Amino acid sequence: MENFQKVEKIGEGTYGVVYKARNKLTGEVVALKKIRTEGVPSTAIREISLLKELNHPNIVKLLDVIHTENKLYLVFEFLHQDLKKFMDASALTGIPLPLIKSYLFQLLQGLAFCHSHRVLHRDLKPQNLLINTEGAIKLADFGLARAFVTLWYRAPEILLGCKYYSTAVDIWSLGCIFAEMVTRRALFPGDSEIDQLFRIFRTLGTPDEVVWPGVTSMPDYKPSFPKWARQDFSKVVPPLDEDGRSLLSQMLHYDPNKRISAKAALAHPFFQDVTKPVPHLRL
Ligand SMILES: O=C(Nc1c[nH]nc1-c1nc2ccccc2[nH]1)c1ccccc1
Repeated sequence: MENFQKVEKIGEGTYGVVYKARNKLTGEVVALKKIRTEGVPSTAIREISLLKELNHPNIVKLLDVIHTENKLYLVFEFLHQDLKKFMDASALTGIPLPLIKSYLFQLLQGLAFCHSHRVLHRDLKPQNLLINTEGAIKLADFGLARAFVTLWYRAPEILLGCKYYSTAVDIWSLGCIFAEMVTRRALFPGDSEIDQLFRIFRTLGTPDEVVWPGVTSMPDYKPSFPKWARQDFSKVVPPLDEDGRSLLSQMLHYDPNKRISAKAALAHPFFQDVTKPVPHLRL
């Protein structure tokens, strides 16, 4: 678009590339996202116009939606750094737990907000979680999935062929990120759909009708699925204290219906002593 001067590519999103750009008129720096050709379906337009409404302190604000020359651009407020870069930058000493807890609390609030509006993210990952110098973290790419690649944070029901998943898939994704921040290593680093699923099974044990009633008749479930035993969280996420492990385990429940909500999670004892530390980031 003419009213923007790309400064650089800051990422390769799902539905198009993201650029840091400066508005030629206002002068403000922003994050410009180019979408994707039939001319941009109507349904897409409206889904996008709704996302322009749900504003929350923990959600990257969608400033303007530009549909020019049958092209689609989303203009989002610009954030200082993504969670991924900050995580890598903290691989030596690790993110202070008080900061980890603050980031989780905020993210859960964002999801809580989105879920109450029946809007799901569906593709949460360290790359689309954004942070700023003020101690804040926000969700980006929200609602775009519906409107319109790592498998590490994908919920088991999505891997098993379930077509009408719920908001609980986001809760699962967040739990995987929560653990990653704590251990400084990906929880389930799969490299193909079956490897992802089996990595989950190996750590949490293969699901059955007991822990997940109905799992055995899901579209892609195979009874030939190996039978792995469930590992203890003390081995999976040290040095996470008990309240943390207790919370993580509920975020990682197989049955999407037993999986903790963002709402309930915010009331978990893990957040009783939550503060809002400021990060030491290099821009
Ligand atoms: O939308 C994405 N990112 C952003 C929106 N506003 N500001 C940003 C942003 N991303 C950055 C990455 C590195 C350093 C600074 C950044 N500011 C987005 C969506 C999907 C994948 C990647 C980025």
